[PDB]
Amino acid sequence: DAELLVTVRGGRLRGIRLKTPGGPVSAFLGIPFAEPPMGPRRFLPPEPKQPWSGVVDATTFQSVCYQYVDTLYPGFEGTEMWNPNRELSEDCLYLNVWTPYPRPTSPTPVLVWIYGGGFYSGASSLDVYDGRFLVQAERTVLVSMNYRVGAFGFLALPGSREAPGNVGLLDQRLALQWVQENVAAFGGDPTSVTLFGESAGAASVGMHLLSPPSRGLFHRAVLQSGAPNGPWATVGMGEARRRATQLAHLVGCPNDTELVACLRTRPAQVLVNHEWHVLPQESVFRFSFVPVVDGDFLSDTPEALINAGDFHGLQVLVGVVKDEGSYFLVYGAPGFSKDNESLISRAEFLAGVRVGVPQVSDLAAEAVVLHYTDWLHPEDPARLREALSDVVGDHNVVCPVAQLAGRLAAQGARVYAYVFEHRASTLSWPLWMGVPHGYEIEFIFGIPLDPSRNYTAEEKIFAQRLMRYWANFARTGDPNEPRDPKAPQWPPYTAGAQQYVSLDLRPLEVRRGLRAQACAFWNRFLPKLLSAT
Amino acid sequence: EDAELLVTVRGGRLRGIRLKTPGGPVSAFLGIPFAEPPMGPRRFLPPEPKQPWSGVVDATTFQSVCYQYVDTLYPGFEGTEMWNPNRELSEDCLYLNVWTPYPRPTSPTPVLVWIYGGGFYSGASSLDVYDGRFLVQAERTVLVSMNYRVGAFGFLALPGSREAPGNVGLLDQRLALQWVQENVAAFGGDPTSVTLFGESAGAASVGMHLLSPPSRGLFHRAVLQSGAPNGPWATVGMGEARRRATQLAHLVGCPPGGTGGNDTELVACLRTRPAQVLVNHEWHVLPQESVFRFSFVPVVDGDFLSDTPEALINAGDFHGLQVLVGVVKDEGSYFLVYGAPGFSKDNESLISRAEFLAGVRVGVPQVSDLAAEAVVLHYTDWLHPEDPARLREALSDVVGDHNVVCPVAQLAGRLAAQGARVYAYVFEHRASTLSWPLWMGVPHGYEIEFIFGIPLDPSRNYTAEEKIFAQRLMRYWANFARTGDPNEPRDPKAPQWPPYTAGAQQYVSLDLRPLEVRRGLRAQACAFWNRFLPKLLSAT
Ligand SMILES: O=C(/C=C/C=C/c1ccc2c(c1)OCO2)NCCCCCC[PH](c1ccccc1)(c1ccccc1)c1ccccc1
Ligand SMILES: *[C@@H]1O[C@H](CO[C@@H]2O[C@@H](C)[C@@H](O)[C@@H](O)[C@@H]2O)[C@@H](O[C@@H]2O[C@H](CO)[C@@H](O)[C@H](O)[C@H]2NC(C)=O)[C@H](O)[C@H]1NC(C)=O
Ligand SMILES: *[C@@H]1O[C@H](CO[C@@H]2O[C@@H](C)[C@@H](O)[C@@H](O)[C@@H]2O)[C@@H](O[C@@H]2O[C@H](CO)[C@@H](O)[C@H](O)[C@H]2NC(C)=O)[C@H](O)[C@H]1NC(C)=O
Ligand SMILES: *[C@@H]1O[C@H](CO)[C@@H](O)[C@H](O[C@@H]2O[C@H](CO)[C@@H](O)[C@H](O)[C@H]2NC(C)=O)[C@H]1NC(C)=O
Ligand SMILES: *[C@@H]1O[C@H](CO)[C@@H](O)[C@H](O)[C@H]1NC(C)=O
Ligand SMILES: [Br-]
Ligand SMILES: [Br-]
Ligand SMILES: [Cl-]
Ligand SMILES: [Cl-]
Ligand SMILES: [Cl-]
Ligand SMILES: [Cl-]
Ligand SMILES: [Cl-]
Ligand SMILES: [Cl-]
Ligand SMILES: [Cl-]
Ligand SMILES: [Cl-]
Ligand SMILES: [Cl-]
Ligand SMILES: [Cl-]
Ligand SMILES: [Cl-]
Ligand SMILES: [Cl-]
Ligand SMILES: [Cl-]
Ligand SMILES: [Cl-]
Ligand SMILES: [Cl-]
Ligand SMILES: [Cl-]
Ligand SMILES: [Cl-]
Ligand SMILES: [Cl-]
Ligand SMILES: [Cl-]
Ligand SMILES: [Cl-]
Ligand SMILES: [Cl-]
Ligand SMILES: [Cl-]
Ligand SMILES: [Cl-]
Repeated sequence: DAELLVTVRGGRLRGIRLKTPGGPVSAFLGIPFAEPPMGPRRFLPPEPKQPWSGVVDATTFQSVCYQYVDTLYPGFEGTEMWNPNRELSEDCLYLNVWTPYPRPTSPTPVLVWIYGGGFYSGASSLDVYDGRFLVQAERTVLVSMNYRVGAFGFLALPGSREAPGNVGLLDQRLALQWVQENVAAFGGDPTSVTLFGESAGAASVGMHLLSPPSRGLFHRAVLQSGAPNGPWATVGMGEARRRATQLAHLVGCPNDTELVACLRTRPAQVLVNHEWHVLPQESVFRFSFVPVVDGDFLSDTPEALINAGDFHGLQVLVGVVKDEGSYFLVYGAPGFSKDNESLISRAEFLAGVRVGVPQVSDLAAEAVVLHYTDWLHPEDPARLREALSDVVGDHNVVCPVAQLAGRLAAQGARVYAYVFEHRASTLSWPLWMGVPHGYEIEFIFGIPLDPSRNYTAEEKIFAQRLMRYWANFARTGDPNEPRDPKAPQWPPYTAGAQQYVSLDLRPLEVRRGLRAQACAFWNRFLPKLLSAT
Repeated sequence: EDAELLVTVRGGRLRGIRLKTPGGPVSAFLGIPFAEPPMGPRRFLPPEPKQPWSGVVDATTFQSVCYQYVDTLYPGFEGTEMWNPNRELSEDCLYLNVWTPYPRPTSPTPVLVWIYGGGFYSGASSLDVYDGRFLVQAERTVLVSMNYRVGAFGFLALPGSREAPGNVGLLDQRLALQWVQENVAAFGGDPTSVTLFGESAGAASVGMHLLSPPSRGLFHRAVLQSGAPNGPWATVGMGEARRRATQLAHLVGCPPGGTGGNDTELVACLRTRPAQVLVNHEWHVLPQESVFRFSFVPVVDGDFLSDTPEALINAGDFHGLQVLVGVVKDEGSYFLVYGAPGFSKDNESLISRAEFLAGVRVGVPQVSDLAAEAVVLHYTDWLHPEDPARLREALSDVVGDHNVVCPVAQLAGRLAAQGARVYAYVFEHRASTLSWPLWMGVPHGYEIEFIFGIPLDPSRNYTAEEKIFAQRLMRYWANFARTGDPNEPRDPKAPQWPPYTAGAQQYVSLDLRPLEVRRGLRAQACAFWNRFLPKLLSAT
């Protein structure tokens, strides 16, 4: 029919009709938004895709940007769900739009999704990011895009013109510039676009909020289990150059301008293979090529930009899962596996602190064990397991997002905070991991509504409730419904009251304090300790 | 009216008094000279044994109180007047007292020795709440208490000097212990089973006695109530002791130095100044403005204390030792009204955060800025950082934990880990007669009333449940003195009081409710004070 042919500023498109229980929606998958960043364009800021003859086959997802794939638990759904589900390519700068089947007559608010995965992995084509349920249930249009990861997106020789850094973030900004120009052609309202992303995606949303040349491209922001001020999300210029030159040394690449020309000669698969070998210490929740504080894009460290900014006119929805740290322990913590119950020794715990909190002093590590061991049960392996799970999750996600939330609200933002604490009935991961990092996404996207997946019916109502909260936020800057006071109110997070809500099968329960007592240590005391020792 | 009231000790004849309790009478010998008066040239000098006397000594009334500051904070208030000296002040104060049961026991009976508290600057055995008669009547033990020099009179030191060597208040105590070694037999007491018990500075001194070998031959069991020798307030270094002493001499105008030595001339000038002028400038030698700090305390001099108590604790001779230790529930509250901004017994002391942050700087005086921030981290409720009610209770914890709770918790674990049999309690019943306000809970010093059986005095308006409580407590203590074990020799149903161990850390709760066995003596808080905080101070 004619609903599946739309033409944007660069050429004609041919979409696909997707089927949901609630009805059909129309999808345009794999839209080129940049000239392929190959050869001399590798490590370079993206260039806008020039117009094309003919019609683009936009019926299936395009390729995945080159990334390391996870072989810890081969064939296991818990890890394979996040692995690439299409061919790897450096020709990967494509985006996707979902829109309702009766194409909207009125301008509709748009959600744009930025996938996570520690700036080294991820793809928009993942099944857990399927847009159809969100646009069919709540009648918004949804855009997602691929951005370069690993060294291809975030290797930097700071100061150089040929490896400037943050081109994966510039990939994102370019796609946002694309929706301003082209989301109108699909029923989307350029004047109400909401960014939402999880993990490294959430941090990417944060950095767009701190980068003036992009803050004009969106109006609301959702940060799921991530913040740009996290200890893992940025590196200094000196460390970025230190990591880039050692990668070149590892692939036999003997100044800056010759260093980068050499790297463009290596096949992309050769760079990927040496990615994790450049890290300065053996560590958990650390990644080799992430955004760099260079003055371009990030005028200052994200913590500074957060501290002295004005956020009036901004609504932000942020939150964490209940067990942020558990997922990461099985990726390098001594004594941890998905297959046993991971009851660690005190010696394994004490060693786990040094790898969970890498590159801090001996005194700092003692401070961590002082705050996290139970001195009536210093040896109980279950308590040490839960303890190290907290250490990693708090230091890396909750305390970074709690710090961002307190300062945004205190400086003019309207902030709503959640803790997602429902364990999916479908969870392949063991039960000691609780609600792991990344396992709200399924519900936010309404995946329980897929008949092929056997989620319970109470779970399907949960996702419909959740995707309404999100849509509601995107439309209004408020998850609650305006003509519905009887429904339990989601109060704004504020620096003093620190109110958040709980997302599980029970109605909205309002709790106060986002692990306040622990994040006082990470956000307040610990920097003072490091600065004076 | 009998012959039980005429006893002869190694130095002469004594004349006692019959004392009255409801349950019966006891015979008491008060004001027994155990040392030659430390006057004139004897000021600041180690005590000398009382020379023997012709005739009979009148041992019928309490002797004098050692010269000390009197508390002028709340005149006429029972809460503060309770501890104030209730006899004439004099430097002639080295006298002791003995209580013994009527018909003095046929058998050798164990003896309890009491050492009073008051931060080494105050206190006397003459206080009403230290009246021995009730428990010596109730439990058939003999009880001894003694006066020791306090303030500069007991603990001024120029380390190395012959004329002010320090710890002479402790040497006063040691002299009294060897006195019972020679003479408690004359009263029915067994020199070979004597138990020391004391509160705060008393508790610290009994603790210090078991770390000084020449005192371990003088007792066999030890009770430490709300005090420990390793407390941050209980000892000073030689350098700080000389610094605090010389500054007192300058404050009362002692320049001269014509011949001899600088040290010996400095003290001779101090010997000439009246006692009350020294008392008046006592609190001015403190290095910073503080609560729970006292200027003249024992010094680590190499003699009495060969090393710091925390050192001496670690490598001690403690196997075969029974020790009973505990704290009240609100240790810090009493001390806040003596310098913490925003606090009064008459106010509800709802403090601001700005006042709290200033209060940690005075409760925890001797430390760096980074250390002080660490204290605010663990004790602030970051969900209600401004709530004045929580800030009030919070600062109470900082002072209570830092000064008594964590020091006795540290001493109890290390005694247990080296072979001692340690029993631990938490006293958490609030006397109905409480003079102090309600926010102070059970303050520092208000278990003493019950331990001594003051609820049984008809003059006082204690409740009926309180008098049975005191009888139970007086039994716990007596049992320990007799056996090294407070609970019943083989009670079938009364809940057993387990020994405190370094791993299980079991203690009991002392209130009208039966023995509650709890685990962990503020374990999570004292990890900061006993373990993390010293590393931080040594590393900044
Ligand atoms: O803690 C981490 C990071 C983990 C998370 C990834 C993730 C997953 C799903 C997500 C997501 C993020 O956000 C949204 O959803 N740690 C690194 C582990 C990542 C995978 C393999 C790397 P590691 C290695 C190298 C250097 C330092 C530390 C770790 C490895 C180590 C121990 C056990 C298993 C794997 C490796 C690299 C190259 C060859 C062999 C092994
Ligand atoms: C929990 O399991 C981990 C890993 O156990 C096994 O790893 C494979 C070798 C295989 O046997 C799987 O069935 C298990 O998952 C234990 O930690 C490992 O211990 C082995 C020694 O047996 C050592 O060689 C590895 O390096 C260890 N791995 C790590 C990451 O430390 C751990 O001890 C188990 N917990 C227990 C037993 O309480
Ligand atoms: C709580 O009380 C203290 C002092 O207790 C007394 O309370 C009053 C009835 C008044 O008569 C005071 O003079 C008493 O000492 C208060 O602390 C002092 O407050 C005054 C008033 O401005 C001030 O000048 C002093 O510096 C304060 N003392 C300090 C800071 O050490 C305190 O303010 C009272 N809190 C209240 C009433 O909320
Ligand atoms: C880096 O290394 C050498 C000199 O240190 C030099 O090759 C690079 O720039 C060169 O500039 C020359 C000017 O025309 C010319 O030889 C060529 O453009 C280029 N060389 C190349 C690409 O191999 C140096 N680059 C810097 C200093 O930025
Ligand atoms: C549940 O769904 C899985 C795939 O997600 C499928 O393999 C399985 O057969 C389903 N359950 C049943 C009982 O059929
Ligand atoms: Br244990
Ligand atoms: Br012994
Ligand atoms: Cl054409
Ligand atoms: Cl499996
Ligand atoms: Cl419409
Ligand atoms: Cl740009
Ligand atoms: Cl930062
Ligand atoms: Cl600031
Ligand atoms: Cl170090
Ligand atoms: Cl247990
Ligand atoms: Cl507002
Ligand atoms: Cl399981
Ligand atoms: Cl709550
Ligand atoms: Cl005489
Ligand atoms: Cl005679
Ligand atoms: Cl008898
Ligand atoms: Cl005292
Ligand atoms: Cl000296
Ligand atoms: Cl000094
Ligand atoms: Cl307590
Ligand atoms: Cl508050
Ligand atoms: Cl409240
Ligand atoms: Cl509470
Ligand atoms: Cl009152
Ligand atoms: Cl505690």
